[PDB]
Amino acid sequence: QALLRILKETEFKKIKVLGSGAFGTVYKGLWIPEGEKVKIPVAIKELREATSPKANKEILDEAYVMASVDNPHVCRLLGICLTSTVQLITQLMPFGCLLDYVREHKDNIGSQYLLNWCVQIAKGMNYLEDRRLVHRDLAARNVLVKTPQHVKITDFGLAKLLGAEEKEYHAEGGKVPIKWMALESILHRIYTHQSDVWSYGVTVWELMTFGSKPYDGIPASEISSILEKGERLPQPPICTIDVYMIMVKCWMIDADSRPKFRELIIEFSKMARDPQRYLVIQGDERMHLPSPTDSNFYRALMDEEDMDDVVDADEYL
Ligand SMILES: CS(=O)(=O)CCNC(=O)C1=Cc2c(ncnc2Nc2ccc(Oc3cccc(C(F)(F)F)c3)c(Cl)c2)NCC1
Repeated sequence: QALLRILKETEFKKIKVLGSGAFGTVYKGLWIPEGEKVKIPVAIKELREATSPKANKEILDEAYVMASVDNPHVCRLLGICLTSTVQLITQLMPFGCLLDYVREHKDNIGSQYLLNWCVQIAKGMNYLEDRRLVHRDLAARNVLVKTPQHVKITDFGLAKLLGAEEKEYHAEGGKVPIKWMALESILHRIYTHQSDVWSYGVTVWELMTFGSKPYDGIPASEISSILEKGERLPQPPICTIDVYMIMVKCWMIDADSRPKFRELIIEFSKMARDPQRYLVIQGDERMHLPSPTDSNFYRALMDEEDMDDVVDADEYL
């Protein structure tokens, strides 16, 4: 009945690889709670190791905060398994990430959906700020689709868990998502809720460009000098200046001057009330989102025979 379940290796199975990232590698899997008689679809993240790793109790302590979160727009940790590696277990979101979703469905996404996503992301980030948990890796890749009209943030607090605020991580070959990072994070490893704001601006940009790569082609080693010269991501073609100004504010050098998440919830909520005033999308009025389960991503994950007879984590808990 633990908030953070300590799962035995025998309790869960990695079924297929999803992909790798800076902080680790994710798998589709099944969780079979020990005494019970159900199979629950889970994502399983196995982390990158360190030469001088943290003690288990310290890892458990940070993971507890990740399991403690209770908000509609934030994913929560269901379990953890410590061995020679750290493995994190969470409810599988089979519609996939919002980044893949905008890239796939560009021609059917209207202004209402895009603005509603921005609100939802800002609400989840405001909830993390209430929990005093800096995300440190907000990006469109770390926003997951529950339904086309409901998205959730994941992967918060991992950069802290892995020691990316200290020099040792970086000296030992560790990498961080530079093209999403506030300038003060790049230069001095400062991470606050206001550095998350910057990464929020980048996320919104990714959304409004239907999943373009920020500073595409520009080497990561050149990013700090580019930012220092005042250069920023360009206005997305669909955005009025009112919307781009918000993104621009999120990337001010003075972190204290950037909008707050509580402010962004209000501003994007006002825009979502009159979406066609703020985003200019051809055919906006006549745009229909495909049935969520008819998406390629969902079928690709769930139709496998290994996924025999399963119960959604929401229905089980
Ligand atoms: C570009 S790619 O190909 O590399 C993308 C690779 N990933 C994918 O395709 C997908 C992954 C995917 C998913 N459902 C559910 N979680 C997922 N990932 C994921 C992400 C992070 C995780 O660790 C946490 C770390 C800290 C907090 C939390 C917590 F939970 F508290 F928020 C979780 C864990 Cl365990 C899983 N569904 C499919 C989409």
